[PDB]
Amino acid sequence: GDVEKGKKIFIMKCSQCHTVEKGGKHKTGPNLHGLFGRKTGQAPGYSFTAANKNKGIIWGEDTLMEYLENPKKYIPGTKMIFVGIKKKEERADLIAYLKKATNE
Ligand code: MH0
Repeated sequence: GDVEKGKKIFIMKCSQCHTVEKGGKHKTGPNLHGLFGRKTGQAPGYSFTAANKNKGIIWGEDTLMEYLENPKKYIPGTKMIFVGIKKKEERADLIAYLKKATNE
């Protein structure tokens, strides 16, 4: 579960829709800008589906694991078009990379 292993998850499955670039840009999906320590569904340019706001718990290390197991069930109302990440090891490298890049 680290950054260098973890970018090889996001760049493969995710970067086709998302970015993690400082100063922000827009794609099929949001820029992840300061994702950790918050709920989303509200930002000046991002997260237009809002079950992301109403889920009662933040993005963190054991909430992204269970979201990424099956997205449309953990957030029952999202534009996240992705079925689920079968491995927990890959989810753990992915979350590690995002904690380095979203806080940067
Ligand atoms: C484009 C079809 C698409 C792919 C592929 C994709 C992969 C991954 N996502 Fe997505 N994603 C959305 C929301 C999230 C989300 C919350 C972001 C926020 O609220 O700012 C997270 C943490 C996340 N996605 C993570 C991953 C990830 C890792 C991968 C690869 C496994 C939304 C919903 C936001 C909105 O309402 O606009 C969209 C549109 C979305 C698209 C895609 N994600």
